[PDB]
Amino acid sequence: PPSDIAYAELYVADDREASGFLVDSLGFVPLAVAGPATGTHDRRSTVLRSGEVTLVVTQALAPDTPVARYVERHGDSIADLAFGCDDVRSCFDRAVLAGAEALQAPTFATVSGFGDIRHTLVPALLPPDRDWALLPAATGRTGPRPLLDHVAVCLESGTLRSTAEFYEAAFDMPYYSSEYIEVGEQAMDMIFVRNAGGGITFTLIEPDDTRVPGQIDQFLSAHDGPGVQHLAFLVDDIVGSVRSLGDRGVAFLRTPGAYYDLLAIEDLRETNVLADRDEWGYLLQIFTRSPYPRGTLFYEYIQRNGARGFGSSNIKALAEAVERERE
Ligand SMILES: O=C(O)[C@H](O)c1ccccc1
Ligand SMILES: [Co+2]
Repeated sequence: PPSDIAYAELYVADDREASGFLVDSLGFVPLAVAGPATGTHDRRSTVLRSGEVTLVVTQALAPDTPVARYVERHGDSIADLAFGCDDVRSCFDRAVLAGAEALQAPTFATVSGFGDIRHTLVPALLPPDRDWALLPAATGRTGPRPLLDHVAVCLESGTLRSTAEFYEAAFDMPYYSSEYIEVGEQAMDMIFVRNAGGGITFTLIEPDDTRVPGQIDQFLSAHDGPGVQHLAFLVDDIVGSVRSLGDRGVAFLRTPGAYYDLLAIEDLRETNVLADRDEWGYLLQIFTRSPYPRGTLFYEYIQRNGARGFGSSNIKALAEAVERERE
């Protein structure tokens, strides 16, 4: 089965705006591009990289193409979470066996997943379905950080268990941990799934329909269905990163000073970074505001100092920061 996430592909209405924020604010570097001059007539795509995180930003160049249809439905959104496989044929078979729809058969392959996401399957390197014109930066060595810590996915009520069962069977990503999180009168249920290697961690999040609609329901109506709510990037110095990023225009969600009174500490306070711990050490986390029109996808920065999993105290204070922002 898949060892790692190869890349995430963002479908967008305006790649100037979307890639501009990822490059000029977050610091991603363009590596390669595809478009009419490389034989890809219906869209322009750009591969961006930072450390080991690869994002592909893709914009339709004609109305009523699949990309254009996707973006009209969902807004700017992740449409593809690509898996790197030691043996693609084997990954594809195991996935179809588990009930994954065959969206394109091994010509590299594409299977379905939660909501209308795609999972392109690729050798564990740029996407294999299009031909790429390289930038000079593509020919140079990349840092080991940042790396993609986990992907958070919003699911419709009553689909959490069967989504998790699918990911266990299709991709060998079994249960890792679960949390039930309450904010005000709303709540959400989540399961973290993770493969044996630890290369792939998803947060599967469903809203609790026995409580009052909240931020997960809002995500689902804005995005118009299940989708990726956030990508989290693992960094060595989240305080430093949040300082430089803040300088390049990045808006992070704020936490009240109250939280810091309870809880180095002056550094976290200043940066609105959240701290929690597991049996093996601490983790620091922060969310950015969504930079997209519908207020859906956003980014997370995480630093692990020994922590292997996730802390229920950070999850709650993150979800509180999103609600303060939502209002
Ligand atoms: O970062 C995490 O622990 C996790 O993906 C998460 C999901 C939903 C709200 C807050 C946090
Ligand atoms: Co997260």
